[PDB]
Amino acid sequence: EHQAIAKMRTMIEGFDDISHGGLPIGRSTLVSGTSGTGKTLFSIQFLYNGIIEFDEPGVFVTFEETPQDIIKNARSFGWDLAKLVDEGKLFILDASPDPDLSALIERINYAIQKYRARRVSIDSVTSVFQDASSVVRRELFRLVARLKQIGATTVMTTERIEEYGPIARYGVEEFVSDNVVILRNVLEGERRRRTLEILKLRGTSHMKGEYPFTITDHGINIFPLGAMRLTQRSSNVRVSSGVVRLDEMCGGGFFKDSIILATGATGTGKTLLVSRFVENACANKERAILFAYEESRAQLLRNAYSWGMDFEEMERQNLLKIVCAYPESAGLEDHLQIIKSEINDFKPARIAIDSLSALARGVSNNAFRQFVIGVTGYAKQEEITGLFTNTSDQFMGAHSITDSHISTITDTIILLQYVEIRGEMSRAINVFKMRGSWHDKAIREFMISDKGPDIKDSFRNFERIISGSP
Amino acid sequence: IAKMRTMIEGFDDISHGGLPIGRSTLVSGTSGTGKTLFSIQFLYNGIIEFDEPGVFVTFEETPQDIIKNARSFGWDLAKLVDEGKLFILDASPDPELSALIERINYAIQKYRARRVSIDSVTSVFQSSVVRRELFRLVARLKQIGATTVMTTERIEEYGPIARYGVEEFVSDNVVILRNVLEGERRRRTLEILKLRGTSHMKGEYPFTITDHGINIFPLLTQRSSNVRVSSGVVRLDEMCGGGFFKDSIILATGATGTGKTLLVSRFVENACANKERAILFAYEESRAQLLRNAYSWGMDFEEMERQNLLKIVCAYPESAGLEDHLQIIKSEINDFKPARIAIDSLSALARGVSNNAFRQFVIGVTGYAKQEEITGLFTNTSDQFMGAHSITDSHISTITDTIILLQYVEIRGEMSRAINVFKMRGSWHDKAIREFMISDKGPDIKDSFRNFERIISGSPTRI
Amino acid sequence: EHQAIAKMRTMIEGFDDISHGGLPIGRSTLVSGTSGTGKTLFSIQFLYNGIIEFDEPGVFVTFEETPQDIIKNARSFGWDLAKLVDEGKLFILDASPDDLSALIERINYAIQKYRARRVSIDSVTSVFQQDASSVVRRELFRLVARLKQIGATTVMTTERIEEYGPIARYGVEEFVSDNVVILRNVLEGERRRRTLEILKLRGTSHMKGEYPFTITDHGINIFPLGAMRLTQRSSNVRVSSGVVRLDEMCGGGFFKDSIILATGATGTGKTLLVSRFVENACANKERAILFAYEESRAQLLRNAYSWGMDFEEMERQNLLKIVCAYPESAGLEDHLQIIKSEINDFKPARIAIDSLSALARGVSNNAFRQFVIGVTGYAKQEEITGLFTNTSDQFMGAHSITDSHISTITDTIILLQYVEIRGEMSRAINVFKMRGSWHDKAIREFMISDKGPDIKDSFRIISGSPT
Ligand SMILES: Nc1ncnc2c1ncn2[C@@H]1O[C@H](COP(=O)(O)OP(=O)(O)OP(=O)(O)O)[C@@H](O)[C@H]1O
Ligand SMILES: Nc1ncnc2c1ncn2[C@@H]1O[C@H](COP(=O)(O)OP(=O)(O)OP(=O)(O)O)[C@@H](O)[C@H]1O
Ligand SMILES: Nc1ncnc2c1ncn2[C@@H]1O[C@H](COP(=O)(O)OP(=O)(O)OP(=O)(O)O)[C@@H](O)[C@H]1O
Ligand SMILES: Nc1ncnc2c1ncn2[C@@H]1O[C@H](COP(=O)(O)OP(=O)(O)OP(=O)(O)O)[C@@H](O)[C@H]1O
Ligand SMILES: Nc1ncnc2c1ncn2[C@@H]1O[C@H](COP(=O)(O)OP(=O)(O)OP(=O)(O)O)[C@@H](O)[C@H]1O
Ligand SMILES: Nc1ncnc2c1ncn2[C@@H]1O[C@H](COP(=O)(O)OP(=O)(O)OP(=O)(O)O)[C@@H](O)[C@H]1O
Ligand SMILES: [Mg+2]
Ligand SMILES: [Mg+2]
Ligand SMILES: [Mg+2]
Ligand SMILES: [Mg+2]
Ligand SMILES: [Mg+2]
Ligand SMILES: [Mg+2]
Repeated sequence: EHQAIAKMRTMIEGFDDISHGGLPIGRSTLVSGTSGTGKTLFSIQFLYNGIIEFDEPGVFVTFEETPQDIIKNARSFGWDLAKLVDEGKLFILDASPDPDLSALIERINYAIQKYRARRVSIDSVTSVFQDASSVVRRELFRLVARLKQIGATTVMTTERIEEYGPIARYGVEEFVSDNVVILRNVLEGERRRRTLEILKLRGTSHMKGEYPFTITDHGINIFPLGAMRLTQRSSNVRVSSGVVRLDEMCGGGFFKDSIILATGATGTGKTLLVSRFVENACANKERAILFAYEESRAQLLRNAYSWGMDFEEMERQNLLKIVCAYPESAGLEDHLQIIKSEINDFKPARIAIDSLSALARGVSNNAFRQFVIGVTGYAKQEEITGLFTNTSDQFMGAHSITDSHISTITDTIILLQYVEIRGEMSRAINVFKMRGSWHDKAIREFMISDKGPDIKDSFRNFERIISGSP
Repeated sequence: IAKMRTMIEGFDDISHGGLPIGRSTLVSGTSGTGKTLFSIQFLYNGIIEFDEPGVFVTFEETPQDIIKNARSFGWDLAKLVDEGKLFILDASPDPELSALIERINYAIQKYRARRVSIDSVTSVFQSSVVRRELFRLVARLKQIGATTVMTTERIEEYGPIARYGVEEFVSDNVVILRNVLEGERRRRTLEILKLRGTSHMKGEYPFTITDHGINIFPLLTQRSSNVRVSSGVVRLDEMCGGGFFKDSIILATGATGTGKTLLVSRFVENACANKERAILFAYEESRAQLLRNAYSWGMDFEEMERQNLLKIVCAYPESAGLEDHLQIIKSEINDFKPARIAIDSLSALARGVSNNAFRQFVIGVTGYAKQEEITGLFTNTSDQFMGAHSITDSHISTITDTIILLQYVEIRGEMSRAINVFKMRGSWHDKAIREFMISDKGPDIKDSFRNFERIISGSPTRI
Repeated sequence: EHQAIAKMRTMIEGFDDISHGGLPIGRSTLVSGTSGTGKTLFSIQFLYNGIIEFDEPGVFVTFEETPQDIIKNARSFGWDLAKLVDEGKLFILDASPDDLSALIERINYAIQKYRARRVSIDSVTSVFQQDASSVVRRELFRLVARLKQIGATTVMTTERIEEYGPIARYGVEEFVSDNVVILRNVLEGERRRRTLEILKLRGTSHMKGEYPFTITDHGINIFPLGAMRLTQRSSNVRVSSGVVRLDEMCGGGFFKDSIILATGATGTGKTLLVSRFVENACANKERAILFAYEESRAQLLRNAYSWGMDFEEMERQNLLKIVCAYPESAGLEDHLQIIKSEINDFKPARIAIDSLSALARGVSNNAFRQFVIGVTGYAKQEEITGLFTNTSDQFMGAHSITDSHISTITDTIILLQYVEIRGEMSRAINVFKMRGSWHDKAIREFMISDKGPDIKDSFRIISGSPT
């Protein structure tokens, strides 16, 4: 026309959706972060993807690492650079020391037009000036300007010392570059959280703020929070809960494309509903994943066997997959990526998390919510009926279903609670709510035996039941 | 002191007329705050409104770059630059002081302009040395009689205003653009620190960068009548005594699964049939689940949308900041012109934000549906079912005109619901807790809860 | 303390009370500020007030701003420096670059040339932006000492980078001078609160801490929220509330010199009690102001009529004035300013605020209390019956009267509450107390209709769910 900026798709999982296309063409993009944020990896993926996807020859300019180390390091992510160097599709410009700007611009311009390279990656300019906050501005501006005329899209790596200090080392590089990306490795308590951020994109629009990401065997995996987004398919289909009495209490089964949440005090029978729930899928030749977060695979099996359920059988048949882990063993972003990886490989019909309350421990209520949105959102988009557990910190203290306030993110709510009746400790199941279906509104009493849960009749001749002592 | 209007949506209000004429205005901020976009909107608007010539001095960027990025919003920087209306004086050093001021005055005259935009004065000095040099620039510029905009750069978001700590004391007018990190979410605000010799609005104001450039949001002149509209529930209309006032803010509150998302359905529909337009801003449920559920209750949102008498939005509250959300609801109410508006829910947009930020949001939204005579039903889920003592956890009860209380009542091992009209500003309403049930048709309010005491607690004791 | 130091009257609203007389005579005063805090506007209002109210000739020394702009700016408030200069009463001794002993010589020349008593320099910093801590200290000393010898009460302006960092830009000026004032512009979560403080007055006493102030069309307006009075002036004169049945429970209406507070949950009748309180004023031929922060003039008059009250007419008689505002527009300091200014241009018999709770939203508990003591102490100091409203965050089980703890600053409390009676939400009014009068120590029923309140017969109704 023109009426915008043409972008260059990076092919990095999530980055194209945040930048709304990729990296502005011909312009230089600054990618600064602390040590081990994924700067070197970002610039490599930028080139590797450009060649493997579009045959856009790339140039990589290293200052510390050796060309042989750049290739051996890239080996972990399972991509062969030595094969691309030989094909004349990738060239590693070794501008490193050994046991001024003019000389470099030359070599970079020599290798660009030699390989018809459309993509370039410098890592990391900073190490070069290692002077004066003014000198770095001029020397940097010179490089950025000289690279602009060539019409080559560059990715400049910059080092940092603080997670929230100045954007770049000298507090100047940010204004020189047209596009700025910040890679963070923030420390919560003792867990590291990876966040990528597009600060500015001179010309075009983008998504603002930090976005969680992970470094896996596939490289950088970003997760656009609300991209995009609240547009998952919803069917009026029904699925069994594993309990006939609960099937009826919910208007004849659960609901394919729904999030179920069983809440209650400790030992109310949450892991039972989960056991019967996962076993039902396997009694229909359907796959199911049970994400255990508070019981060993050995205990779940022995407890399920006392309820008349053979988890080992469903496992030998490859219908049931148990994934146990410590919530504190990793970050909430890692758990999400782990879960998403499991659903893609195993491709199950039902999912269960025992429990959500355990993942919400020693974490911000905001970080936990963004997690529940990711798990529930991903499950709804794939029409994977998910059942989430939640333990009440309080026993016989009503108020709110959850202390995390995830009631509005759930579609169905099964409320389990203790009830002191005649110096005994009875239990009461209840379908608090069910979106898109009629549901039983009775506070039914249920028992637990070797034959699972026997849902009996409600307490008609009782007031103040919800109090836990009527 | 006379001020020339900028036409930057909201800035003229905060500045009370615009920018002090014949005086330099400093605009400092961090990277990607809008310092450069601010200066371009200054010359552009000043022209495409008043044909007032304008000059632009660059130090890092290239004229080709300015014109290139100048598009994005669809600004003919090409024609204007060539039409003789605008001129871009380069000044960047070759890749491989007094002359500047001389090249500038010659430019101001050679084009006959009263709007200049320097950017950036920091790129240069690369602060006792910057104090004098910056003094001379701003000084000689006051004589030329030009209203300047000098862009500066900052490192910290709440630290110094400029780089060296003088730029502010040299300039007469200071504006601060910010990009504060609101826990993973970015909130850009504009504040006028000082306007020598004139009054302005103190403090920071939230703004957003969009296709129409910048849209700053400043902040009780409304207007109401006695005209009443339906709620979709014939009875609920009887409990309110004719229904809801055309120009009013309604609030349905209760625990989860009480029937607030239902009422929102009937409310949006009472407009669909009446041949009126209704917008639904959903933040909890997906379009698909709503429609499916919308149908499981009778109403057919699929058809109501085809007749162009309804607009379902759908968005994550965590997708953007409160400011961004407000700008959507707004830019969405002006490109549809609806009679009433529904929000499901307020508790959703309150999540992961400060009570202060949320309140500033609920006011701005409400402060709109009013200055536009639009019916506004807002939903709110109480994170306390049974034994709750408050209409809202965010305390927004004294910002709404009507309130619908939905609560759970345990009547002998039975989870029963109870609707009520807690209040109704400037009307009679039924002041009794009515038991209601939900079917495949919608709500059905029955007799009250007589023969029971302490219904409020949620576990009453029959008399 | 036998003989105290003679102080120069500033005539800057509130400053003379904080300083205990004004600026010590013969000594220079440092006014450190953070850019746009009001360092210049203070140095001008200092000379101006001297020239206009004491014939005290003034000399304003500029180091950056042109004498033109200095004057051009003053017109903003309605001052005419151009005139006061043509008379040789004031002199803008320009010193803006295109030393040391030069400026001093020029100074003493003007002081004696104009017999000037007040001097103001703005600023002794941009003069150094063209040094080292060791230099400025001795440089700043040479200036002060010389002025102390001339015997001219000076006001030297200084710049600050941080709001709570060093006093001056070098950490020296704070000690060279005898008197130090700190003008702050602190960011209180998006809203700006400017406060004045006297860090030290060598040889005399003063009020310590920060004092909130505003910059308006009448210059700097400080509020010494601390010591003033509490001498007051009260009477046994009664005032009707416009309900009749309430005036009875109050022992014959409210006291003319008293603070009335109407507390209750939302939709209780706090706004209705204000209407009835206002109509009574327009009937007794008395001017009344209404500060509505929740509803707009439109919604008020419309809601007022529904209660059989012509708010539209009451104003058509220049007897009622509705001041609709937003608590989120400005800060408390800015509200207290608009409220006072409003009372001084109308001089009403009674004012009603709807509501205190709306103004206590997003502000600290101490900043609010300060504001309440402000409007309360002011409404009382002018013998004006003030009625304040306060919404309760919770209903049925309210532990206390107010969540902000404002009850002990009120004299009369009108407690409103919801009462559940057999699946029916009923209302109950009560006079919780009355400073120096008998009141109906009983919670009575209460209904609202086309008219207004109708206090029915009396009746644990406190829990909101009686038995
Ligand atoms: N196969 C892999 N699986 C998971 N993580 C990996 C894998 N390979 C590398 N990593 C992680 O990626 C990081 C390497 O990122 P990269 O070298 O790009 O960081 P950087 O920001 O450039 O660091 P520096 O500035 O110190 O050079 C390591 O910290 C390592 O934990
Ligand atoms: N074979 C059995 N016979 C009878 N009751 C049993 C049997 N097995 C388990 N239970 C009961 O079930 C309870 C445990 O059920 P479950 O593990 O589902 O509880 P939960 O809600 O998941 O608790 P937690 O959150 O502590 O893990 C025990 O407290 C016990 O009362
Ligand atoms: N068409 C568009 N729609 C929405 N947002 C846009 C559009 N074009 C640009 N933007 C955003 O507006 C911002 C304006 O950047 P601007 O050049 O004003 O920053 P700056 O403060 O000058 O930065 P620096 O200090 O580094 O020069 C960009 O960062 C970009 O994110
Ligand atoms: N007529 C007016 N009415 C209301 N407010 C005004 C008026 N004129 C100026 N102001 C306000 O008062 C301020 C004036 O303060 P002043 O110019 O004294 O700042 P300062 O502390 O001297 O700043 P600097 O250190 O940069 O010189 C302006 O920022 C403006 O907000
Ligand atoms: N077809 C139906 N028949 C009977 N009951 C139904 C039917 N559809 C829905 N319901 C009931 O009505 C409720 C609908 O909840 P709704 O979404 O209206 O309320 P909400 O408080 O807004 O919910 P949430 O907190 O999830 O946003 C469910 O709890 C369910 O029990
Ligand atoms: N014309 C009328 N006829 C009967 N009852 C009415 C009428 N107008 C209002 N009401 C009742 O009185 C209430 C109005 O009282 P008022 O406006 O003083 O409440 P409030 O305590 O100020 O509440 P808020 O602080 O939420 O505005 C309404 O909620 C309604 O119940
Ligand atoms: Mg690296
Ligand atoms: Mg368990
Ligand atoms: Mg710029
Ligand atoms: Mg809902
Ligand atoms: Mg000044
Ligand atoms: Mg009211």
